[PDB]
Amino acid sequence: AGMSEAPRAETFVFLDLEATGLPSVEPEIAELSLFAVHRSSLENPEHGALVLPRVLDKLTLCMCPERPFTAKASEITGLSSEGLARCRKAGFDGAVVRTLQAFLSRQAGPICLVAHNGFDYDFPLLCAELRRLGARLPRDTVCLDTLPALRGLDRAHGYSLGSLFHRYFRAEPSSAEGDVHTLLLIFLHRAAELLAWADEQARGWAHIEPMYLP
Amino acid sequence: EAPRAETFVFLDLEATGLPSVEPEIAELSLFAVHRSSLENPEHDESGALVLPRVLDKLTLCMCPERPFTAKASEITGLSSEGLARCRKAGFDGAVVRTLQAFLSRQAGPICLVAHNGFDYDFPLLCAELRRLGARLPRDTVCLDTLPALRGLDRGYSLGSLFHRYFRAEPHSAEGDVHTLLLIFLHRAAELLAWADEQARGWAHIEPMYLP
Repeated sequence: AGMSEAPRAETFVFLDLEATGLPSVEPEIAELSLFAVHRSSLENPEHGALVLPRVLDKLTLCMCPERPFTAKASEITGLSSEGLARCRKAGFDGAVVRTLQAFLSRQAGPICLVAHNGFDYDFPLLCAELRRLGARLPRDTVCLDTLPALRGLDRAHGYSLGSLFHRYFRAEPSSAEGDVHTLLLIFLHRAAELLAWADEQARGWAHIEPMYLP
Repeated sequence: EAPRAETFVFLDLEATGLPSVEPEIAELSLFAVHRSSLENPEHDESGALVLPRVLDKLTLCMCPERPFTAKASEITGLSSEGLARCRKAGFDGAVVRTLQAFLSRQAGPICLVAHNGFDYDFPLLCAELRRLGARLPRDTVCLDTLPALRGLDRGYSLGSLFHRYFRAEPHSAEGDVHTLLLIFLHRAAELLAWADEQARGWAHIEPMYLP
């Protein structure tokens, strides 16, 4: 009875970013991974173990950031400016924006972006990078941050990808892509709850504010 | 004296049947690897081969217009019901724009690499792009690892090649590309040489069939 203003999403795009540091540094995306999943699949998880949906769109891109990585970031991401320049990856540009948009256009909309801790990091950062270029996402795309959502669902009935995974699956996880890979499994495990939360609480992408301006 | 390939784009297609039924792509996967990563395999702390850290990937699912061959649906895990249920449209402009932008992200010339590309992946890919007047960068060349390996050697499925080369495996477009890449990494210098000498230009690839 209590419908939200937020349009109901038909595709869930799980995503993760590997960046150059924390907000105070005006970090940049060095790597991004998108897993596009149709609502169907989240409503009928596959297996006797839980497995990724068979029908899945994936997009992983590497870029060379304009500014340096902090030592800790290269360390935890295995990524560095030399490595990215050696492979001739340009920085977040028009090419990247077109690939993102073409890819998103392959999804039945509206789209709900799903990132862990998205509200405080991935979303504003993605938002900053796109803003520099004036790029827009499909209208009525919405956002779900599984971190506040899962804490909410649990206070109703810690929260790093690692603990979450160990607690839900008795152990070991497996990179922007691996991180999206393990976020999806976590989601699949509380699928029914996360879907309802997204329907009732997803934030409009228009409400997301760029981490910083160019 | 033409510049050799700078990026090697490894790909695989999951389709609906053998060429005679005029198969359609249902899942396509692309791994873009810069030449320097092939020239320099990276290793595990254990010393085991690993994929290059810097890798671009694209996996797209599509619903074919015509039916799946039973065998095809079985080995691939894909079905018309499934693709339709997820609203995955057929090979269209959105697929083309996605591929072109993705490839525009790679330092060229590009060398497409597929196992059995010559008899299957290339011509099939070519047919579905042709249908839309789509084309790929004109300096794109192609490498088919089936004749290349059989060539270098003189069982050849991806599976038995993997067994023979590492011992063990992991169907899935992405899965197959992943194992093709480790396999290529295992004989990189031989295959890089083979590619520089015998890769064929994309423009001389023919559509498997017209609609």
